[PDB]
Amino acid sequence: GADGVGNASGNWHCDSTWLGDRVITTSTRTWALPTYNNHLYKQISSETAGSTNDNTYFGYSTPWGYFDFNRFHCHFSPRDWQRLINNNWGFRPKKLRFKLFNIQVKEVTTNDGVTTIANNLTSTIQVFSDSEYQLPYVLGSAHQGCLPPFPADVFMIPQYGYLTLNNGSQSVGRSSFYCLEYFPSQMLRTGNNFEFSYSFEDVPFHSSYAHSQSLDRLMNPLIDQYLYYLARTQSNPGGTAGNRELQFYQGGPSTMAEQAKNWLPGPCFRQQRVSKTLDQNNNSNFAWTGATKYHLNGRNSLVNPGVAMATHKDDEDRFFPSSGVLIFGKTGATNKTTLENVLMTNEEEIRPTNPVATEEYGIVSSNLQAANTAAQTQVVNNQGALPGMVWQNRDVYLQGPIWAKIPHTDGNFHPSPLMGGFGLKHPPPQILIKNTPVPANPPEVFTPAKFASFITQYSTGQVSVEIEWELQKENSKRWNPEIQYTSNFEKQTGVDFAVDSQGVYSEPRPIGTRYLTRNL
Amino acid sequence: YAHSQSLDRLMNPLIDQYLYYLARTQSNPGGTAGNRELQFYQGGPSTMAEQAKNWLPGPCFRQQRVSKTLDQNNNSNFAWTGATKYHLNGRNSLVNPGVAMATH
Amino acid sequence: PLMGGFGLKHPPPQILIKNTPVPANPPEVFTPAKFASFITQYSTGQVSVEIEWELQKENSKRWNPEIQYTSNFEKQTGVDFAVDSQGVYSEPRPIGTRYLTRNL
Repeated sequence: GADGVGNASGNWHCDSTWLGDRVITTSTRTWALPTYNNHLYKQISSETAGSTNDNTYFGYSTPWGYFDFNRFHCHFSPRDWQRLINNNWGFRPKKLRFKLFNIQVKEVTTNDGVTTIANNLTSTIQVFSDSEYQLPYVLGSAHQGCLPPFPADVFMIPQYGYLTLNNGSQSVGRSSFYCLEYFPSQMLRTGNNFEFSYSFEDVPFHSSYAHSQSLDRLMNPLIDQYLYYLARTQSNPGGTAGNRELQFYQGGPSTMAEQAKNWLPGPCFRQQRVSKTLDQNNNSNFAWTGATKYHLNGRNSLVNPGVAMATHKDDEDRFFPSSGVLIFGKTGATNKTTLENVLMTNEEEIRPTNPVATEEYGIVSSNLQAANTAAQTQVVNNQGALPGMVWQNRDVYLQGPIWAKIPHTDGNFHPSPLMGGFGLKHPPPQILIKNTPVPANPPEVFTPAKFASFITQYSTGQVSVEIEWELQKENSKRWNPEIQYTSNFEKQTGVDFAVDSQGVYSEPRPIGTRYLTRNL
Repeated sequence: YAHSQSLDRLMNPLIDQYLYYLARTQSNPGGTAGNRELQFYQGGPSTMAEQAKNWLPGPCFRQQRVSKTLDQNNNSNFAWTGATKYHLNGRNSLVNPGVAMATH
Repeated sequence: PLMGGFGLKHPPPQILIKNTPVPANPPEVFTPAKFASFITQYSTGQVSVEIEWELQKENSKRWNPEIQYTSNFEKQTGVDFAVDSQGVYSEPRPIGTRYLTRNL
């Protein structure tokens, strides 16, 4: 930064600019940063609370905080989100610009029950972004602490901490320890400000479209194929006795199912089906026991949300995959709630290309039939990738994560975040912030020991983030109208996506991007 | 290089997710009778296993486990019989070493 | 405007002003909830506004005198459009613009 105490270090700019094929969404917020761990790096482990072999962990908690803006509703208003999803077949991020400014560091003293807060003008904060991706990257794990959806809210910066390898609650030899004061970081007083600019690597557009066709129906309904299939292994029964014969027909309008096809549905990893009407569910706890989960190094980790698959079948609304959806809270919901409080997203738009998450991929022959032996088949619950598969990624939601970091590995298959958004090798850097320690008066005779005695203080200020988004226009020749995301129209006690009488902003429903349709 | 983290642990241990998962399909038993209910929690420091994740472990093609202490192995010859092997044109070819997977 | 004055398609813009929130000390362990706890504060200052007005002169050939807006002339306990003993400014009457006359 440049000037001194009585000069503001940056303006409030929160806006959205729709120009041509791009949109630039700027958002500004006010934040508050406490002092974490009394300026201490501490190791954390599951030893303190026994938990279970699956939940064991080992790691470190740091005094540093961090800035999270990895949810769309940070950058989008409900109206701006509506322009996007109604008018466009896809979008991707292009550029990023981050700013801290108008920094204030308060000192707080407690005497005789009365708490006093005063400006400390000479105290600093430390801020650095990790550009080289050297620290553990905890973004993209869909935690709390992101900038709020509503510009008028004030949010508290979350604490930074990370996990590493472990054996039980202990640490193995490969466990890493990172000191974050071992990086260069800019130190800022009230006149100083912080900024950096970032540029997204090239990624495919998100698909904001739903298919208007299905794989199995891509044919011409009027015309008959020139390819035979095997219709019958017996002669047409007259009610007397079946006689062995091989009969071949041509796929045609009459029978589409038997007709030949070039393509196959996407892969599935199956999951249990749960009903929203309680009396239709089994009486037992199958949530963890009957769960679909993957086994890694003796740990069973639930598969959530998992491979993208349609949530329910054509006519069945009430069923949902046990682990196979994203679930959001309604406003004023605790960390433990019932079905009425949650907001539950479903992918019904991927039914054309994708299996239903709660049902089989297909069925496959298990044996070699003969004259005495009868044909047997087995059900395919899980299927990996086969040549000729097509699928869709999970949808992105106004409340959902924007990106996640692709791990650094020898290989990956079609990397995309299974929660949603844009897989990135070099995602937006983590921004880390801390209150610099201010010692309380030292003893006046030299002792080597650690101080532990500090002035309790916190800092506040504003942060603005600006992302440039690229749009993919809708080319469709469809005659009839599209589906659109609309407002309620009929009267109601309060406006959706607006504050109530008490001042509490709320988002009544999740909103996905897939409305406009295109051919498959 | 060896990784210093695991896929399942990539999260932030200090902070709680905004995503619910389905914790229980019955009401918390008092020792009387279970009652049907759906209960959703948030993945957090307490339960990492149930917490939502972006990624999955690599593919596997499974294989039999043999112990270096002879008395812990079964008494039989399972080396070829209990082997993991692929079938190509009527030939059974042992899968060696196979898809990369942690040994133990 | 049926109350009076100048109808404007693009009137003078609304100027909007607010005190930026200053949070009170946060709890030191992370909670997502809205703060609601702020430092009570207010701001003061000066504002100046300058308008340029255009005038239309009186061309009349009328022989006799016009009506004019005049002061009281006779003595009274206090001056009109001036403060009283207690310091309270007051406007004793409304004053319109229509005095000078012209032909119809």
